[PDB]
Amino acid sequence: MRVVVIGAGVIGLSTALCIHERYHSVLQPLDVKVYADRFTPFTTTDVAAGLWQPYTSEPSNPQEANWNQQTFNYLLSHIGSPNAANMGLTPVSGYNLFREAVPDPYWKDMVLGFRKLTPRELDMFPDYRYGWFNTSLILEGRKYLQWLTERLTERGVKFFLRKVESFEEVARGGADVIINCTGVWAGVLQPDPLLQPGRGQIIKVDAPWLKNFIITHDLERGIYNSPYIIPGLQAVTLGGTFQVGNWNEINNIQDHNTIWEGCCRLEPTLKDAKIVGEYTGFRPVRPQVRLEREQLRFGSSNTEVIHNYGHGGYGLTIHWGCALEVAKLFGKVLEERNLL
Amino acid sequence: MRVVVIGAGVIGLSTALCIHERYHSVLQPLDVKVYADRFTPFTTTDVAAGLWQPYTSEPSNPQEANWNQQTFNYLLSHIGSPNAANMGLTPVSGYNLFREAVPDPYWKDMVLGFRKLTPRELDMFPDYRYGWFNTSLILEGRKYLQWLTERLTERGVKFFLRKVESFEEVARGGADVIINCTGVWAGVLQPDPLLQPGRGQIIKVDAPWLKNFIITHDLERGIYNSPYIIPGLQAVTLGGTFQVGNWNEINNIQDHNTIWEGCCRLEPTLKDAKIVGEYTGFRPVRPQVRLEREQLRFGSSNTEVIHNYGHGGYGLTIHWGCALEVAKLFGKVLEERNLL
Ligand SMILES: Cc1cc2nc3c(=O)[nH]c(=O)nc-3n(C[C@@H](O)[C@H](O)[C@@H](O)COP(=O)(O)OP(=O)(O)OC[C@H]3O[C@@H](n4cnc5c(N)ncnc54)[C@H](O)[C@@H]3O)c2cc1C
Ligand SMILES: Cc1cc2nc3c(=O)[nH]c(=O)nc-3n(C[C@@H](O)[C@H](O)[C@@H](O)COP(=O)(O)OP(=O)(O)OC[C@H]3O[C@@H](n4cnc5c(N)ncnc54)[C@H](O)[C@@H]3O)c2cc1C
Ligand SMILES: Nc1ccccc1C(=O)O
Ligand SMILES: Nc1ccccc1C(=O)O
Repeated sequence: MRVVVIGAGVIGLSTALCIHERYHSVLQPLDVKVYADRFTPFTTTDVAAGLWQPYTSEPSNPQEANWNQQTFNYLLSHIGSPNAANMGLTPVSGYNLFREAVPDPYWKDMVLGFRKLTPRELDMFPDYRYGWFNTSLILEGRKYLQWLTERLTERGVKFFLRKVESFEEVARGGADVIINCTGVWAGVLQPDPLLQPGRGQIIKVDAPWLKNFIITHDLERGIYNSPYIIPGLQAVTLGGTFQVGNWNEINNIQDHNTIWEGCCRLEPTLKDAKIVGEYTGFRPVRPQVRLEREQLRFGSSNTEVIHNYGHGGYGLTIHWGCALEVAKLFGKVLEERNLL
Repeated sequence: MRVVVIGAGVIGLSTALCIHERYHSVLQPLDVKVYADRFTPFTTTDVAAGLWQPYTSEPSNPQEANWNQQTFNYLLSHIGSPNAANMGLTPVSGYNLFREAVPDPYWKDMVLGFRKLTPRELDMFPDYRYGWFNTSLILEGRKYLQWLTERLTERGVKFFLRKVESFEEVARGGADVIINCTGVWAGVLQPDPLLQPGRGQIIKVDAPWLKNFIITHDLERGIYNSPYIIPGLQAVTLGGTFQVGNWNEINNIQDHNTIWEGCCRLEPTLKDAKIVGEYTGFRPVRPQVRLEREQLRFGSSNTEVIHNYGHGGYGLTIHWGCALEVAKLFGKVLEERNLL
């Protein structure tokens, strides 16, 4: 079987791994190749704050809730083991701050020990009068991608640096099944007017004393268009922009001041922090995650394509649920071919 | 008035500043000198793990409960301000794990968001079936000491490296009021059978990925004779020895092994951690905190002596409530001798 994954971000590699584990023993040659024009440090995943937290609003597709759940559990199960940190995994507690009372998120029972903030805790955040506290996990994009790559590589997965112009060429290449995990750039392979970029900029700072994550929410400006501080494995992410439709790939000084200025007010001690880097990435926004099979004929070429992209700003959070769903779909592909 | 404070640890310096802040505006010449033979990096306070957490056991002297409270509130008020991290302060959340069910601590309502761990949270710690989770504060001893010193220095307080062989010499030295904050060595200046050292050894390792504190409790071996992981500002403290009656100042190999092994079992990721330093210190173990006024005549001298020592393993945790008490006792002196 020749499977070609197009994409080397969290979604692409998780899907590749999940498949190899799942069918390597039943399928004779399970040729798995990864095609991508951007690898590790250059993918959107590397710009991710690295926190597990779905949107505060219910998913359009309920199945996405299950996928989020499955991902937390999968990751939680790696906590009590060495190498957990090596794969970019670590527990972290934090605050979700609001200027007004809001309803509980559907994911309240998924995270560890969720509760509302007491007035004495809210005294530490004088600009907010409502909030939640909870424990969750940090899944550092880059570290995780390096890990996956290590696991994929030793699994016999070959990686190829190349921009696919069309599924057709991959199909002509001999790919029996193509897993499309191209993120925000999916519309290029196939027009998808529902897929649009959610430009986000972040500042990575060196402020080790910061132990808890702090996410402020502005219901007026929309999700993530508010300052947040997310401590990672060894640097803190300062952020605050979510601009849908914007394709500007360059760091905007406009945003730099909003983020920095917004974060230092939240955390005055940030004044002593040292800036390590400024990044911009496009969250693959879509009303629903596109995860489905699609047949392509080409006359005696009938290639199978399984899509899995458009995970907006919850790609690290839902990654395993989607990967498992793709493996399940890949299973049907084999059953159609009587491959078991 | 000439006040001589003996001791440069958290207790000494805290008392010095509190007295100075309070009376420097009303006392005519307020001469405050701090005598000490061991300064900052070499005091027990620098070896301290840096967590604010009283004993799980009820307080002997009911008043210590209140001092612990006063201190937490004093520290908490620095949270929302810059320099909080410069004085060694930073919020931290963590677990207190038990092998058996235990009543809540008297301080359950002093810390932020106290609650018991859930079975699913306990699945992260297979060796224990009970525990609490709560948010407390980190007060890096060394940093706090440097901070206090700077404040005291710009306040006009003078520091002298000297070993006070007795109170008398100091009294004869022209000391109207002597604040005795000699910690575990107070027995030398005045025999105290109730004061015994609770030697403790710790290992400071570099493991930035650890954001939460984990403290294990084994009732059979007594307080702090069980593995604990306390993340500091920019290093983690591993520990677990509370040896009363032990006067050994050098690092024990067996103790190194008790800490390292036990901590790696609790937290497996500790394997990638680079050991930064190994230290031993003596908690001033005493059934009660000695904090009282004592009159030493010496024939015509009649020097006031206020003791403030025997804070066991909660010196950082109680420091402020005590300094405020000393400052109160000091006020009385002023009124008696009619200086105010
Ligand atoms: C500021 C910011 C913060 C965020 N923080 C979080 C967070 O803390 N939590 C969370 O869950 N989510 C977060 N995200 C969301 C985000 O990380 C996404 O969900 C993203 O990681 C989804 O992964 P992906 O594999 O779909 O995309 P990507 O990482 O972008 O990978 C896409 C891959 O496809 C390849 N590719 C594309 N087109 C082609 C082509 N034509 N030919 C060959 N190769 C191609 C690319 O090279 C790349 O390898 C954040 C995003 C941003 C930008
Ligand atoms: C491993 C360990 C972990 C601990 N962790 C915590 C923790 O996380 N939380 C917490 O609340 N506390 C902790 N402690 C408790 C501990 O730090 C004490 O409570 C301590 O700081 C009390 O402070 P002190 O000022 O009395 O003594 P010290 O800080 O030791 O200072 C005593 C001072 O007296 C001086 N002195 C003594 N005799 C003379 C003399 N005759 N002449 C001149 N000067 C003299 C000494 O030189 C020194 O300057 C821990 C202790 C240890 C060892
Ligand atoms: N997905 C996230 C989770 C937490 C904080 C920020 C983000 C973000 O989209 O930038
Ligand atoms: N007082 C403490 C608080 C937390 C961890 C250790 C200690 C200790 O005394 O060693």
